Amino acid sequence: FGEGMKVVAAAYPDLYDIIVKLNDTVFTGKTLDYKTQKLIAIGIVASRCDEVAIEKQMKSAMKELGITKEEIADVLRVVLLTSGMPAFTKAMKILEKL
Amino acid sequence: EGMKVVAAAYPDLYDIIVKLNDTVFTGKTLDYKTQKLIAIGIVASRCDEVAIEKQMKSAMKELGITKEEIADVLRVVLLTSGMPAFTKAMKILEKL
Amino acid sequence: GEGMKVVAAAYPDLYDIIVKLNDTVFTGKTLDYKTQKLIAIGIVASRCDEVAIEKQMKSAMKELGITKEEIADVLRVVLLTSGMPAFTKAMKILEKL
Amino acid sequence: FGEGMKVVAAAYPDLYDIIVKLNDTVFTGKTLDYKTQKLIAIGIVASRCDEVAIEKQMKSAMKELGITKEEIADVLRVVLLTSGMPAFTKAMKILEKL
Amino acid sequence: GEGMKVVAAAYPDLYDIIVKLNDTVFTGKTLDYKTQKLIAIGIVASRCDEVAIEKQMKSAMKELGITKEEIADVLRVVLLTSGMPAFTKAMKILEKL
Amino acid sequence: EGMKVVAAAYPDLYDIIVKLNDTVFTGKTLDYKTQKLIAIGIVASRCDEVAIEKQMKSAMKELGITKEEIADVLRVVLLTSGMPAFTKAMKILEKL
Repeated sequence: FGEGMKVVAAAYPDLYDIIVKLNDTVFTGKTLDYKTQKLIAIGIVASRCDEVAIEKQMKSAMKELGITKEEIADVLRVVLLTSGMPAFTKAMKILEKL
Repeated sequence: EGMKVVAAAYPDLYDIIVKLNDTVFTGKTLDYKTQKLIAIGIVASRCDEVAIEKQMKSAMKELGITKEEIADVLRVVLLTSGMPAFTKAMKILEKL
Repeated sequence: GEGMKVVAAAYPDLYDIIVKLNDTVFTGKTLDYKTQKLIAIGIVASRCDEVAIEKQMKSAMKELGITKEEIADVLRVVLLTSGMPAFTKAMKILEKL
Repeated sequence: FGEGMKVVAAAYPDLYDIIVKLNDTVFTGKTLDYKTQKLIAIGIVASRCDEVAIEKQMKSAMKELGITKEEIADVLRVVLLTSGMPAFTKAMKILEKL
Repeated sequence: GEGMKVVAAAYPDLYDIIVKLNDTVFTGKTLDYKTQKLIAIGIVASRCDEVAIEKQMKSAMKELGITKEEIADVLRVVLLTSGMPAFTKAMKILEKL
Repeated sequence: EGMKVVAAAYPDLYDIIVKLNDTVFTGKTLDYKTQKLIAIGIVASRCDEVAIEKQMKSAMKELGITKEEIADVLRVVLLTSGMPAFTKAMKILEKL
C-alpha cells in the first residue's frame, strides 16, 4: 500500500489491520481472479478525478501483476463509454507517462 | 427503447453511439466479458440503481455472466467506493 | 417543492437567502436566463438524481418554452462529458416528460 | 444494518464479519463521539444521490441515537453549501417525510 | 491533448469515433456551438478535474472568443447546482487562466 | 483571494455568498464546530485535494479543530466513500 496507508499504520494500527484484512478478502474472489479484479479497480478509480489514485492503481497493477499498458488501455475504453471524454483523456495521459 | 427514440429523432447521433459502443467493446487484448465486468463495477460505484440493475441484467442475459461473478465485482466496489454503493448493489443483485 | 415549502415555513432566513441566491445566480452579466437554465439542465443531467433532472427539464419547458429537441442538444453534451449511463437516463426522462 | 448487509451475511460470512469490525472501529472515534460521526455520515450520504441510503442513515440515526429532525436539518445546511440545491432539496424532502 | 495524440497514433478506430462523436455532439438541432460549449464548461466545472476545467475554458476563449464574464455566468449556475467548493475552484481557475 | 476577485467584479454575487455562508453556519441546534467537521467530511469524500487541504487548514486555524478530530471525520469517509478517499485525505492530514 502507498503513503496514505503507511500514515494509517502509524496513527491507527488496529484500523490499519482491519483495512488490510478487508483488502485481502475483497481480492479473494470466488470466481474472478485477482488480475480481473485489479483491472476493475483501475476502471473505477479512472472514472473519477483522483489523478494520484489513478497513477498508483496503474503503477501497482503493472508492477505487482504484470498488467500491460495495452490491457489498461482496454479498461480505459470502458471508462470513456461509462464516464465521458474528460475521464478518458486524463487517464490516457497518465497511462502514457507511466 | 429510449435509444429507440434517439434512432428515430437523431439518426446521426444514434449511429455514432452504436459505433462508440462497438469500438469500445472491441478490445485489443481484454475480452468482451472482462470489459463488461469493468462496466458493471464503474456503474455500481455510483448511485444510479437503474443503470446498475440494467447493466447486471444485460450482462447475465447477453453474456452468461453469473451472480457470483457480479458479486466479485462488487467486492472491488466496496473497497473503492464504500459501504453505501456496495450494500445498494448487493440488494439489487439479490433481486435478480 | 415539498423540500422548499418546509424550509420556507421552518427556516425563513435560510429560505430567504436561497431565493436571493437563485435570483442572483440567474441574473447573469452577459448570458441570458434561457442559456443559464440549459446549463443547469446539463449539470444535473450529468449526475444521478432523477428528480432534479425531471424538475429542471419540466420547469425549463414550462417557464421558458424550451423544447425537447433543445434539451436533447444539452444531452448531447452530457454524453460527451459524462458517458452513456447519464445520457441514456436523462434521455429516457426527457422522452417520458 | 439494512437489507444489503443481510444479503452479505447470507452470501459472504467472512466478508460480512470484517465489514462489521470495520464499522465498529470507524465509529470508535478517539475524540469525536458517535453522534457527531453519524451526523457526518448523514452529511456525506446526503451530498450524493442515493435516496434510499439517505433515508436509511437518517432513520437509523433518529432511531438508534435519538438524533432530531432539527439536528439533521442543520447537517443539511452544510450539504447546501458544499453540494448545491439539488442535494439539499432532495434531502430536505426525505427528512420531512420521515 | 497528449492523451489524444497517443490514441490517434495507437488506436485509430477509437480516435476516429471520438472525433466523430465530438463533431456530432456539437452539431445541435437547435442550440448553437457556443451554447453547447458553455454547457460543457458548466458540467466539467461541477466536478473535480482541474485539467478538464482549464481546457474547456481555454478552448472556449480561444475557439469562440468567449469572455471571462461569460464563463463566470456559467459558474453562477455551478454554485447553485453544485456548491461552494466547485464554484471557488472553478473561479480561481478562471481568474488565473 | 479568488473570492477577492468575485467581490470586485460581482458584488451582488459576493454579498449573497457571504450571507449563504453565514446563514448555513448559524445552526438551530448544532454548533459551528460540528458543522465544520461535517463540511470536512463531505469535501474529503470527493477528489478535490485543494478543497480538502484548505478545509482542514482553515478548520485548524479558525476553530482549533485538532488533527485527531479530523482523523475521526476521515474514519467516516472511509466507510461511506472507500479507500481512495480515505488514504488521500490521511496523506493530506499528515502534511498539515
